[PDB]
Amino acid sequence: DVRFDLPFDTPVSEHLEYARARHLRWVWEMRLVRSRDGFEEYKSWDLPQAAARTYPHASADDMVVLMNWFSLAFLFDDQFDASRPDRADRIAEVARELIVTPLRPAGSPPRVACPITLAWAEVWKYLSHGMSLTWQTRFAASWGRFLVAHCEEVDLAARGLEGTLGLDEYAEFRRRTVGIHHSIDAGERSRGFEVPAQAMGHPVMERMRDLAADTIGFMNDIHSFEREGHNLIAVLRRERGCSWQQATDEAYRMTIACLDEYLELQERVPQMCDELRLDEAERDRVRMGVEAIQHWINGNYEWALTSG
Amino acid sequence: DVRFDLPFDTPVSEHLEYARARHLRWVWEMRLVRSRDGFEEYKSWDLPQAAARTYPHASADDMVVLMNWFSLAFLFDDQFDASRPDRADRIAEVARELIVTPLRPAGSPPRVACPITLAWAEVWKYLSHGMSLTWQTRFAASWGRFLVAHCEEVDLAARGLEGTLGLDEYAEFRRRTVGIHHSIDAGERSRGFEVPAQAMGHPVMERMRDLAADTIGFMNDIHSFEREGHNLIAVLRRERGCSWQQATDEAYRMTIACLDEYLELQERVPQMCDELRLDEAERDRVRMGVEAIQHWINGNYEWALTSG
Ligand SMILES: [Cl-]
Ligand SMILES: [Cl-]
Ligand SMILES: [Cl-]
Ligand SMILES: [Cl-]
Ligand SMILES: [Cl-]
Ligand SMILES: [Cl-]
Ligand SMILES: [Cl-]
Ligand SMILES: [Cl-]
Repeated sequence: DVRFDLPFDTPVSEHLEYARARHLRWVWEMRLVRSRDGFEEYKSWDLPQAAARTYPHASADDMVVLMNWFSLAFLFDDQFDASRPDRADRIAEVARELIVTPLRPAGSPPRVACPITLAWAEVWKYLSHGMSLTWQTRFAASWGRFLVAHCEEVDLAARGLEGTLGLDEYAEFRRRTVGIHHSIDAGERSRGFEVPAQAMGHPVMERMRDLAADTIGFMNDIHSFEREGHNLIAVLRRERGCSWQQATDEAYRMTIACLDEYLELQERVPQMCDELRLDEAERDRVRMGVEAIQHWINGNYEWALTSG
Repeated sequence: DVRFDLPFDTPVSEHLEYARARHLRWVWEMRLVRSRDGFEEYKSWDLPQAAARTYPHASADDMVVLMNWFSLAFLFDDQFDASRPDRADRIAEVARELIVTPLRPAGSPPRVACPITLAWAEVWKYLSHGMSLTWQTRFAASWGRFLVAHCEEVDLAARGLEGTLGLDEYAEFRRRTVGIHHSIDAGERSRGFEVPAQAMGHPVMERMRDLAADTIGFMNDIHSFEREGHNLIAVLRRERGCSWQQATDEAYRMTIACLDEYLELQERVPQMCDELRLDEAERDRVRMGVEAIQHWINGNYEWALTSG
């Protein structure tokens, strides 16, 4: 069992039990689960815990909105009859409704009405509340890129094409499908700040987000693999024709290499702020931005340890 | 006939005839027009001229890409059999493919393949070329908001609901449907600069884009009206129960009031740059940003004068 020793110490929200309880009633009220068995399957994933570790500064009511959101993505596949002929077309259709919801005024009804799209129209109204147009645009494209990539994964599987990606293509693709850019963006909503726009578009920060997404997608592949061809481990083994264990070792080395480059860019943040000429309150907002990334890398890891 | 005397003097591209000729062959090569009559109808709109007045600094090859893009939006309705039962559903479907194209790597094939989506997948690869992730995100959300709003207009008509918007809702809606935010964004691609991100998200610039969009949507309604219920003039008349001429006068007064507020914010740009602490090359990029807005307001007007 691959363990990582990460150099972060990261808070956990005090609102876990308060918000879990509301969140669990909400999944029923919004008809995202339909049977007792489906519900208990959903509960076993312990998504509330992930939300509490990744958004640790949220107010209690916002922790509820965050858990609700968290559930949308993970329940998304499970909204559709798995044996129907055109499953992959219905998924694309629903995903695209989720993509346009942040591109229309908050409170507008979705065109494709199903439990997930109605749930998301609700959540987006809260998640966007109080946030600038700059943040909403950034979120909207991050979320959109994620969902497009999710549709590509779904089509890859429906077409009989899992196992065809080589290492470099797989790594590029996994950066997209892991959905961490929009996850980081929401840190600003959860804690009530916005990162200065000239810092968000600086090469250091853009690269940091990409490495955070690599690191997390690769840890998640290592973790899913250890409990079972579209998986970093499998891909490495096909690519190198090595043992299952040499492929594990190499996945581990790739992950630590992403992490270490992430840590090097972290130490460069003060120089970035100097080159941008940021004042002290801007610097402070940057620092909080970097912490949202740490919450994701560390919190995701610590949640994965306790199963799901 | 309402005339406006605008306080802008605005260049026109020298590449009009060079690019028109390539652009006209392209609309056939991409199968956007299908008959000689459809083509001559397309030619009468003189979209090349609009592109030459709105993107006057484009290189010659980029002027071609801009005209090609211009054509996509205007040909879009005309790609679909107008009498089929579910026209409005097919439009939404195609619009959403156009929305996700900028949310996936350049050169990827569209999932819904038809002449317009293939054409756009091509155009986006050139339009995004050399542009930062910040610009592509901004463009992508602007274009997306436009297309969503276009689908809302299409559904409004298919449902028998034209003529139901009151004045305030109509004004809000027309800001969305006129599609000027993404039009302004492309000025940076055409001329080869990017506006500093902290200026783009400043309240002055965000408001300037909104007023430019009002001004242009209202001029375009005045101009379409004078050559014929979803029209500023008609809406004002329903709202005020006034004469067709008093409704025209009032549309004219609303437009001049948007314009004058636009002109007041224009004079505030140097103070904005001071409050942001921009250096001189950043100031210069801002100034070019403002010129892209002027090119749109002035160029659209001067193009409208010569019919279509
Ligand atoms: Cl947080
Ligand atoms: Cl998520
Ligand atoms: Cl392979
Ligand atoms: Cl802030
Ligand atoms: Cl230009
Ligand atoms: Cl356009
Ligand atoms: Cl009315
Ligand atoms: Cl520039």
